[PDB]
Amino acid sequence: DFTVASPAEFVTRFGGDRVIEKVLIANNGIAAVKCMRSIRRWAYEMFRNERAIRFVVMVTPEDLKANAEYIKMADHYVPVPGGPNNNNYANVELIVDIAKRIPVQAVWAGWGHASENPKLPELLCKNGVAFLGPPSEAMWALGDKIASTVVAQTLQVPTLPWSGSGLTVEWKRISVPEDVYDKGCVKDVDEGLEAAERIGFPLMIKASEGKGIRKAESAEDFPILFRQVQSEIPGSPIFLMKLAQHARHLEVQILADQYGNAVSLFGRDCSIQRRHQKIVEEAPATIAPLAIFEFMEQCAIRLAKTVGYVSAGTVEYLYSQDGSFHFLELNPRLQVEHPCTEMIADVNLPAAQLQIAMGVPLHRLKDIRLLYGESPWGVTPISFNPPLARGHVIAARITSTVQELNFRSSKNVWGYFSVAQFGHCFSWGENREEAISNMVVALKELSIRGDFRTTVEYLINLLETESFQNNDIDTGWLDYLI
Ligand SMILES: COc1ccccc1[C@H](Cn1c(=O)n(C(C)(C)C(N)=O)c(=O)c2c(C)c(-c3ncco3)sc21)OC1CCOCC1
Repeated sequence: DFTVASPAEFVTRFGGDRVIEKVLIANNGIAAVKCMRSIRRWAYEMFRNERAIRFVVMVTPEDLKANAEYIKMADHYVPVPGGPNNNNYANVELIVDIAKRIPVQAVWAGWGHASENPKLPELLCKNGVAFLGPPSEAMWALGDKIASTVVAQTLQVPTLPWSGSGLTVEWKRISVPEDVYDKGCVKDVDEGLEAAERIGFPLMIKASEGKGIRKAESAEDFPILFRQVQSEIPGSPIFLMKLAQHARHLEVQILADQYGNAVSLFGRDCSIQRRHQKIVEEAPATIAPLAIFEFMEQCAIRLAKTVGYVSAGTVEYLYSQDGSFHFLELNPRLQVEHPCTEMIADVNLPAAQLQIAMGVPLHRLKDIRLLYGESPWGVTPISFNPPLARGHVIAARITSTVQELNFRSSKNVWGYFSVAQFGHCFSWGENREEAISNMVVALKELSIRGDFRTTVEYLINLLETESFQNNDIDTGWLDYLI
């Protein structure tokens, strides 16, 4: 075998280009915790030293007074101002400044806050600090819903009917010229109603700079709701997109390195949604048959490659019961539900992020090699007979600084909830059915505490409906998610 005792040694062994010893976590709560546990576990496996990578957390006074756990957990911490996100966690200039001063070699922002802000990887890059996420050029291309959909369309990925249906760019960096935006947008209600005629109702009237989304059911209530999206986000171009019909939101999980290699990691399915929120996510997305899902994975990989994506991102689609599907978006970050994917794929995602930020290519990540059925520490490249998902995972959102829930019911279920009082439970079974029933048994146990009873019993029932056991897709028009 081989031995590495420090991050600098690891980089030499695994053909990387930047040594990361210390990471600044630009988040709190469960995200901070997850980042540290996932990376520490990989540190132990690799270096036999769980502290081989050090962590620095930012800490608001709210969190310091409370003695939130992530503080104790971290190697060193930096007090930051209280208030709303612009001060502290979503303040790019503050993040960079703290990163430069420590110093750290990279930043992980997770999800929330500043994770989607391209200024973050731009300002880090200029200051020579790594980002655990995609670079700003990729983040910009996906920043505008207009540029994003027409990029998708030029790769011949299916999209829903909309104001810029059929628009295309000539296809090293992909750009979308004024001409295309002008035809993809609607300037005013007149043009909106003309556009609405090619698309049909109901549609979303939506502002590409922003949240700022309205649902319109007819030509008669369009003008008011348009004037409303306009006045909500001033200066934004707006476009229109039709709703899907008998559909679910689903996601391909992509992982890319810094050399143009990208891999799909199965996907996720949102089987229950309410008021624009993900109540139940599943992995893999069994609702979609393989032949069709593999094509959605090929589409996401194409998209990821052409915008020059790095790190872990998700490609969101809409899937109809009649097998049709449509690109919606590339979310340029980890999501809170990512453990679903880790579990079924045996990929430690934040440790994959860390290694990729060190310039390690995909075929040198042990987890990826094993997934693709290769030796754990070989060096030969791999072309991304597909790997099989390992079992099935239900994740459920639970409701009414962080409390953990290790369930007595099963080693296969775990959850958490946070005061500033919502969270998730994650359940693994050998198949969908075992995963559901593990979940139910765990929630029955949750529902013993007075704080969760009312809300969890509601959830238990939801998981026990024939429509859920059968994985039926709701009829009618599909609402958007946040
Ligand atoms: C029974 O645990 C399951 C079941 C189904 C799916 C996922 C899990 C678990 C849930 N989970 C945890 O078990 N743990 C503990 C520490 C108990 C752990 N490290 O085993 C977690 O910390 C944890 C955390 C911090 C999770 C999380 N943080 C943010 C979102 O999810 S999910 C999760 O995710 C796996 C954790 C090990 O690495 C691969 C993911």
